[PDB]
Amino acid sequence: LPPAPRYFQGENTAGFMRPVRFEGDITNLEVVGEIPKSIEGTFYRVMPEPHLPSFIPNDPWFNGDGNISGFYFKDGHVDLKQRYVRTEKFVREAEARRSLLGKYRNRYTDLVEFKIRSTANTNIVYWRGQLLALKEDSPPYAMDPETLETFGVYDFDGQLPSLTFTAHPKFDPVTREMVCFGYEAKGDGTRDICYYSFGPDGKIAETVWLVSPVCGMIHDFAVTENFVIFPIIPLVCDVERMKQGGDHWQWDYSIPMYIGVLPRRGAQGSDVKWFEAPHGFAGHVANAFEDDKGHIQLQMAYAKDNVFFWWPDANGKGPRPGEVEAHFANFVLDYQSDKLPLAEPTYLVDDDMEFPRIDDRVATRKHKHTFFCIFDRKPGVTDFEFVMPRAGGGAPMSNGLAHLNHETGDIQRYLPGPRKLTGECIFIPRNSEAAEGDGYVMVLLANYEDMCSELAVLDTKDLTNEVALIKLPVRLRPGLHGNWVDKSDVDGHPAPL
Amino acid sequence: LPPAPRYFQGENTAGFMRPVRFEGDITNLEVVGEIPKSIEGTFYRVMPEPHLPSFIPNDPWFNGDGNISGFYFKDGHVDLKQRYVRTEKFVREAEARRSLLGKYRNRYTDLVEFKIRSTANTNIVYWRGQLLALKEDSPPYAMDPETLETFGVYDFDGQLPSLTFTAHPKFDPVTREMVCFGYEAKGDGTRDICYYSFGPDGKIAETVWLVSPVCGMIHDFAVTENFVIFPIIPLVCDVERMKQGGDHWQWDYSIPMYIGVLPRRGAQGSDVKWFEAPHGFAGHVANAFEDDKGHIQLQMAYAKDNVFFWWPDANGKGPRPGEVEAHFANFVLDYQSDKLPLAEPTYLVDDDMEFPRIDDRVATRKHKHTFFCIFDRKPGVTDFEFVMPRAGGGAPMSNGLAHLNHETGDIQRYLPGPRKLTGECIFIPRNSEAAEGDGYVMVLLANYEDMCSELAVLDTKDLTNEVALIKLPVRLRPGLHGNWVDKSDVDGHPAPL
Ligand SMILES: Oc1ccc(/C=C/c2cc(O)cc(O)c2)cc1
Ligand SMILES: Oc1ccc(/C=C/c2cc(O)cc(O)c2)cc1
Ligand SMILES: Oc1ccc(/C=C/c2cc(O)cc(O)c2)cc1
Ligand SMILES: Oc1ccc(/C=C/c2cc(O)cc(O)c2)cc1
Ligand SMILES: Oc1ccc(/C=C/c2cc(O)cc(O)c2)cc1
Ligand SMILES: Oc1ccc(/C=C/c2cc(O)cc(O)c2)cc1
Ligand SMILES: Oc1ccc(/C=C/c2cc(O)cc(O)c2)cc1
Ligand SMILES: [Co+2]
Ligand SMILES: [Co+2]
Repeated sequence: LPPAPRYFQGENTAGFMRPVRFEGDITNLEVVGEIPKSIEGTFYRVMPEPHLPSFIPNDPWFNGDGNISGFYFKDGHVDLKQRYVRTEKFVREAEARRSLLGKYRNRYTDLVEFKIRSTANTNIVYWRGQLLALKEDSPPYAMDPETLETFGVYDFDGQLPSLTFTAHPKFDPVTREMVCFGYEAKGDGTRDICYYSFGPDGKIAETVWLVSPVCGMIHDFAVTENFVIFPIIPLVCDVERMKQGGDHWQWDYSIPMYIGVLPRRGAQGSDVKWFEAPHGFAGHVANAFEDDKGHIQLQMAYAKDNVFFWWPDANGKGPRPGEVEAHFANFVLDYQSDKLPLAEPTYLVDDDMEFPRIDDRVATRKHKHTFFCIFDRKPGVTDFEFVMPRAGGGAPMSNGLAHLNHETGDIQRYLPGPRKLTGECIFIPRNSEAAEGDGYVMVLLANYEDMCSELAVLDTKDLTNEVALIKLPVRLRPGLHGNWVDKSDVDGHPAPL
Repeated sequence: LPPAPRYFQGENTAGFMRPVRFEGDITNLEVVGEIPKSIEGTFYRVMPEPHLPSFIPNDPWFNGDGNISGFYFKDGHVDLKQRYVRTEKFVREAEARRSLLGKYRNRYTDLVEFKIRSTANTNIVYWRGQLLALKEDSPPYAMDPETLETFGVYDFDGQLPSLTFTAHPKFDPVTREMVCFGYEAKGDGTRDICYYSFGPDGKIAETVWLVSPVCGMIHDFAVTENFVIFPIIPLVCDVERMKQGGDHWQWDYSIPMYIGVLPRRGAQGSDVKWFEAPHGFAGHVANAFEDDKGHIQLQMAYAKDNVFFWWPDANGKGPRPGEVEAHFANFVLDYQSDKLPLAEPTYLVDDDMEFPRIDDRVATRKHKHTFFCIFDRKPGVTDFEFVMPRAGGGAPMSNGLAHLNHETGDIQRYLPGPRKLTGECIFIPRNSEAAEGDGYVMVLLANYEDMCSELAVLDTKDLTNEVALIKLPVRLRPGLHGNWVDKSDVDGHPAPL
């Protein structure tokens, strides 16, 4: 077999990116300041964290085993519990004591035949009493919210219609539906998208099969009262290339950024309209809603070139690390229109941004607050000379959070400091009467001075100030998505505004 | 109540001394070099590691909750499992989410009444299929060697005759007895010593009650074929001082270093002879044996002043940090003699040393190899300017290991490097045919550059070279004692030479 290295090597596992690979508990975390005593619930986040050194050199960050962190808050105290998802990959590699799964989303490079290739490393959501650990090439893995035990692959009591389940399902705060999809839904390189939903009782509601114009990556989507919307990143899959050992994804400079719009209820697959936005990268969706004319306002991070530069075009062409910025865009779509080409979007702020969150009590409806990561190159915001040699590679950098009030246009910015970077934030309503966007924001920090992680708690009344800074004595490697599950919410999700 | 601090403060919890407080697993540790594939067994070590910040300022290192590390070796792979002993203190403080136990060995400063005040933080030994987590003011806590679950306080099937069980029992490799004692055996300030032993079947064998001339600290002891030997450190306890909030221990410059000798089998308490060595600190025993004349050769670390300088005499007199050296001493004792004063010992090497280990297959008999920690002040051995500001305080420093061959007088020295310090080592016989002192040495390193811990594996054929260096991504705080449990030893202890 290709040799099994016995320590980590390469930039993707160097410095702050070096895997720790711990599972267990650290209770009664150290706190500077004071955690508001009324906060009660759990912040769950997932990170890619290779459990064994890869036989693939420079294996991308996206291919690392999912490790789940839970931060359990009560009466101003906080405990950490941490555990790897027991994927098929995790278990078989643990039994063998060596890596067996090969290249990202390329089964032809695996050393054994896997049934499920999930790393379950991209999002961790709450649904009907379980956590669901998500990875867009796979069904979810179900887990226990209290112990982080893995129950196994989850197929929704045999109802799951698709091979694949998106990392970005949406929770309708009014209907309590979980609205879902999968792309490549019939296997590697397929153009099949399966759109499907579940009612709060767990029964499947929608199931619609549609066809994408290209086999492109649909990482995120959007949901409004009457529509679902599929923005396609111009990374394209050819299974014949994969059979020869090639990459699953390859950029295509010749295509638009497709944005499909389908009626949310009762549609057939031929009802989808593939609108054509100017060529660019479809980043995360903040939220979408229908305005008073019935037009879709789609607000999302949007870049003009390939953010995932390690998967360049057919001729190896694309940008370098740190070159491509993404911006907070508003696209207007009208399902009634037969005009496919769309105008350049308008931009809500100027910051290089990503990982937008809203108050999910207005998800799918008009929102007026967004919280997001920023990367500010302004001199002195990040001490790059100190940070970069300690940082490793392979993951995006964020050196602050911003809060946009969409009514007033005011922006507040949280800067953790010159030798700290942030992950994706979560928003927590102050209480069940709180107005939209009023409450607390939490965000994990990488402290490059200590080479430790910290968890910051902010009040939305003044985002610039830490009310509490929770000081971890270990590193939590840069991660992907996370969510708050409030103790006062019976189904784990907040009540509609 | 005295307020409960929410983060650690003070020199004893700063830098490398900052508690981590993690429990759980890190499997398949990163390895540089190659761990000999024939090594099979587990290295257990215990560290004091406060689970909650103390309400006592500058609480000594010796008062921290015991956390057990196991390093499980097979076929050149190694896994870490780590878990706190569930002492009464640990559990009640965990329930309250605050510290409740007060000063070291002073129950009058506790916030609640404890039955058992053990931190179980000093040694971790194997006996009859369990681990015993030891602390000299208490009975042992029994634990599972595989899972590190705590079973509870252990009383040897109701046979334990003493309130206290030493951290340094000796395992007779010929009789397979565990030879034990406790001082302050009837409670705080008592001069009662209970000497007791267990056969390999678990049945109590010896039980002798004796009386110490002062209530002095007896941290370690020695066992020969026909004698047991009790060296008393000139720290003395007065319970009236404790009732006023004072220290359990206070140095007494006016007394000798007492060395009691008792016949090993069949004695009464009045058979003890209290010999009087020149005033000094009784450090760890390497081993003791009877020579051809029937005289006891007692080989032990010995200093001329108070190593535990934070507990000075009644007038605050005592040395400063880093001042006192201990040396490898040989005391000759003759139980037949009626002369109580003893001569100055001879010294086996020049090094400032401690934490001596032998090949325990000759424990209680003549040994000719000792492995020990050294602290070399020679310029450049340790880069103090880099290390000291990162080190914190409260624990002893060792910047090498030494191996003394007692027949030839040859010494080899292992120096991990200018920015690394060591803990106490373990010795592992090469196999069951190996000659005395032939095999492997393991030692945990603090790497002040990375602020990580490492586990070094050395071959006794060349102590200067690391065969393997196991690279932990977390800190294990400086600890106390540890032991090897070989997989080929059914009862956990090696076969006699
Ligand atoms: O398997 C995976 C597939 C896709 C992803 C996407 C990640 C991602 C990361 C960003 O910084 C911006 C973004 O818009 C998306 C993660 C894992
Ligand atoms: O503490 C400090 C940390 C970083 C800096 C950076 C300065 C700088 C100056 C430029 O003209 C361009 C730039 O991209 C950066 C200054 C002070
Ligand atoms: O969503 C993402 C956005 C940006 C990146 C950057 C990756 C990267 C990889 C390297 O080898 C070096 C580097 O400096 C950066 C990764 C994911
Ligand atoms: O039948 C019994 C008679 C007496 C005892 C005493 C137990 C005891 C335990 C301690 O930790 C401290 C102590 O001072 C006393 C137990 C049983
Ligand atoms: O509760 C406790 C009581 C005593 C001890 C002794 C520790 C010790 C440490 C040294 O550096 C040298 C030594 O000879 C002994 C530890 C814990
Ligand atoms: O908080 C602290 C900050 C700095 C230090 C430095 C200690 C030190 C000790 C030495 O023997 C030599 C040296 O060059 C430095 C200690 C504590
Ligand atoms: O066995 C031992 C030998 C030495 C020591 C040193 C402790 C110490 C405590 C401090 O607060 C500051 C310091 O610089 C050193 C502790 C135990
Ligand atoms: Co995402
Ligand atoms: Co000891």
